[PDB]
Amino acid sequence: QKPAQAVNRDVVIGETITVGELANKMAVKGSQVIKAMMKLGAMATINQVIDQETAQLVAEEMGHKVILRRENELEEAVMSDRD
RNA sequence: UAUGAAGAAGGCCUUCGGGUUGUAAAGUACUUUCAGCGGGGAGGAAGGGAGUAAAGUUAAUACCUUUGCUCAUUGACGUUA
Ligand SMILES: [K+]
Ligand SMILES: [Mg+2]
Ligand SMILES: [Mg+2]
Ligand SMILES: [Mg+2]
Ligand SMILES: [Mg+2]
Repeated sequence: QKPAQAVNRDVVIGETITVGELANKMAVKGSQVIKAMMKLGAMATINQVIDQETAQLVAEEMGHKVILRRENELEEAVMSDRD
């Protein structure tokens, strides 16, 4: 019952994230390969911090399921209910 | 909820041989309490009103009183329980 499925788990991302937490938040197989993935795509470092849109771009590169959460939703829900 | 050892990745500790997070997760079967969407549906209502009957009262079959029977009705809660 063990297929060869690659990492495809759902991952929630915040507004501003960094490499150190991103290492285990996605749990990708290439522990350093994940680190090189950013350093290759654009100028980036060990401690570099990316944004939620850039984080969505990253998750697209990894291909795992992506979830975007931002704090402004509270205003959006109120706006939606308006008649 | 039951099953679930590739005792998986990733983390951490490592006497780098391993241990642990751990049946935990993933996968495979089973169920829908509550919320959500529709349908149905108690109890809180006792009464009061209109006729009609008989008893009681009187000059009086009237009017009034006591007891029936019959008819239509009384809920903010409330889209109730
Ligand atoms: K391990
Ligand atoms: Mg319900
Ligand atoms: Mg009753
Ligand atoms: Mg009732
Ligand atoms: Mg009498």
